[PDB]
Amino acid sequence: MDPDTNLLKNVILEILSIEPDLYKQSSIVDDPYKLAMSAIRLRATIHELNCCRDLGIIHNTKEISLNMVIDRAIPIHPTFQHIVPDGYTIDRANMTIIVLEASTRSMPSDQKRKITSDKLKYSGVEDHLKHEGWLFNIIVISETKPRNGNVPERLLFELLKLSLSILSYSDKSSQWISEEEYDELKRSLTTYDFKTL
Amino acid sequence: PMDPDTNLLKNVILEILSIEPDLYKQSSIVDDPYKLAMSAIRLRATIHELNCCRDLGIIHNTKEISLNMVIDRAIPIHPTFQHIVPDGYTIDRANMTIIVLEASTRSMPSDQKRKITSDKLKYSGVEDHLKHEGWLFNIIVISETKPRNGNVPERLLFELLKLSLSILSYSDKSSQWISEEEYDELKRSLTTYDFKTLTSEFSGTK
Amino acid sequence: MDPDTNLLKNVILEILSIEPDLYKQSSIVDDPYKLAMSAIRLRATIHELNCCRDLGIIHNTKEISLNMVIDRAIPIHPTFQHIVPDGYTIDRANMTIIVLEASTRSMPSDQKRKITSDKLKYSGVEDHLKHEGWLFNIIVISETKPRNGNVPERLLFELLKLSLSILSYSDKSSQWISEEEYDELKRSLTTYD
Amino acid sequence: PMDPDTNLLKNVILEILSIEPDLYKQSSIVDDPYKLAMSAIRLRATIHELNCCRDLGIIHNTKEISLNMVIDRAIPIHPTFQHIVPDGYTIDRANMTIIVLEASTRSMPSDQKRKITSDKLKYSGVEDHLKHEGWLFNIIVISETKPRNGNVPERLLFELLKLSLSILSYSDKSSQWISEEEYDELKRSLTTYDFKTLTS
Repeated sequence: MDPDTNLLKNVILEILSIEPDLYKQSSIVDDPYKLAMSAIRLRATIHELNCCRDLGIIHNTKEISLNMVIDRAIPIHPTFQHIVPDGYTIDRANMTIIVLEASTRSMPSDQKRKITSDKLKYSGVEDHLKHEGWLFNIIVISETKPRNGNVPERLLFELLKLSLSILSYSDKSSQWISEEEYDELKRSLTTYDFKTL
Repeated sequence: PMDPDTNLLKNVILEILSIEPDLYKQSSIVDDPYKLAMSAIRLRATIHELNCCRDLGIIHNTKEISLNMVIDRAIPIHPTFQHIVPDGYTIDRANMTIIVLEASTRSMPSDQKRKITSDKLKYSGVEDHLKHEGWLFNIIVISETKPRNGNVPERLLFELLKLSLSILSYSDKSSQWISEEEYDELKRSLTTYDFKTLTSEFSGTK
Repeated sequence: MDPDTNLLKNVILEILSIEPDLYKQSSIVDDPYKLAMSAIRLRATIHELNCCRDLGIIHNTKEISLNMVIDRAIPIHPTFQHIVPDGYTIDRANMTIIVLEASTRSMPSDQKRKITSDKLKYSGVEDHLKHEGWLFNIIVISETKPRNGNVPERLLFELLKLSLSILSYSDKSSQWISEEEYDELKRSLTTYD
Repeated sequence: PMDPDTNLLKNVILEILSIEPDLYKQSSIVDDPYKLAMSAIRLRATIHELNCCRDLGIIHNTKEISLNMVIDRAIPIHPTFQHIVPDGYTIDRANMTIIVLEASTRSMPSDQKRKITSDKLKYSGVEDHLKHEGWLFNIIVISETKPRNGNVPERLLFELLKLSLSILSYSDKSSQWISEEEYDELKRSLTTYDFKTLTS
């Protein structure tokens, strides 16, 4: 297992030199399992960050809630359901609030189910902001691969490959990762579109 | 200048994770003061979640499976629900019952009420669907003034809060790491501890 | 010194996440020498715990003596030599007592000498218990490496490697560890495969 | 609930280690009441050993070398002995004499006699073997009602005992940390504590 964590550590460190904002969530620990899980979260966080850049919105790394987003646009409003969006912006000029939900899923049928589950969180919110005089655009993205942006795809591939390598090697991985998440990542690796890499 | 507080907070976190090692997989110990402060704040919340789960006899959801995945483990065929990640859950197939837990700390009772309302509102419609299938779906929502400490000494929960706030209060550059609301909530939480705890020297383990 | 001790602290936490009962003897202090000595004791304790698991007996972390063990089985008995076994069990239904002495030594010749010294502690005890119709089974284990059980060997190696690195760093170590134990640990590390 | 006891016991141990810094290597200060209570109880026994060794002019065996190792240092060749770790030792090479010390505390004289017997019995055969190799072997065995406190005020030793027992008496979670037999021995020492030496 020794070569895999050492390379994964260097992969993570190289990604941070390209996108230093990811330092807030990264880890370079020696524990191979903890390092693998942080690489998996980093993969998802890279996708979010690049979706936020492409949309010109704030990456919600401080994890403020939908209620707190709306607070910065309309101080008085009913208490909505608890939601933490991946990204948001408040356009005071245009009286518009944008929220983003971004994910990766290897198969199109899972992307559609993920998109649905994410959209369902927001029931009723647009109606309330409709009445209270604001535009509320919910953007929901679920794509086959994480958007790499400035990060070479080679590095995102190695996040996936090395983490699964670490996690497949042993029994005790099941304390760290659900069968669902492991299966989704393994499918993304086995069906990886290598044409781009 | 932040080094003494940062070195002490590392020792607090190390001691807590020695006492309750189930938390190790959800935590982290780094030398960066702001990153360490945020890990301490997350650990405070995770300790609360853990002990609420223990007190209720349910699973602490550290793998962060969603509501849809919980229901998959009870009823293979079901419509897609909203995306929710509960703090804890259990599936009692004997009693055809699912329990989900939402746990939080909020220092002021009016904030506790709004938090409880926001958390329970995530689950709109779910109970009806499960009762339609003959199942019980019990949503337990707890919001308390202080974190439940369980086996962790309360002084260490306190030090997570005081040392992280001391680090974050040195320069408002920490605003990039923590929101105004969370920072203010933690400041309010600090004022609910007694004067002796707030002012006494703490030296950690030796 | 801080790279080694920072790593050693996280090695200790990882081990505790797998075997939480080792918290009774663990340390995560900042003093590198105290931390290294604690990691050396943890190494031996892991071996004890896993030997106890393999034998199905109680790891004696409360350090009850042989006289105390026999008091629990046979209330009236002559005073025996003071011994604290690494593990024990009392099977009252079958009138059987088991005690364990577990250790590591790098050289097979030193394993045999260690086994002999641990066995010799118990002279006369089995004869007294057998005279009352009890069995008294003394299990003595001295192996090249700690039994790691559920703990990855990686972590047991790091306990040894990082502790010795800290301790070889200065003759400050002389206040913390005897030449005999340091030499034996250095043997275990230099011959570690 | 255990917080006042824990806070005070932490400071008691800190004060003791200020007085006898050598104890720092052997002791621990933590914030967990149970682990701190066991540290305090172990420290109480270690203070007794330290002062017995000092009072007799012998080495406190803090690195826990075995009897075989002690004899290895004095005599090149010898049979493997039983494993023993004395509380203290001294090798007087010029007078070809080895001294070992076993020190303990027990509340009752009858238990002191039994403990003395159990410690002496560890050493069966050793004196005779060493006589054959030209060496004198003296075994000193001490079991007293209170720990010898030396530089440490007895009030601090009393607090080690009282506060650790207060913590451990609270609940059954203590059964993970201490045997019933050791708890009873310590509680006996507290209930029959002779306060006349605390007055003086």
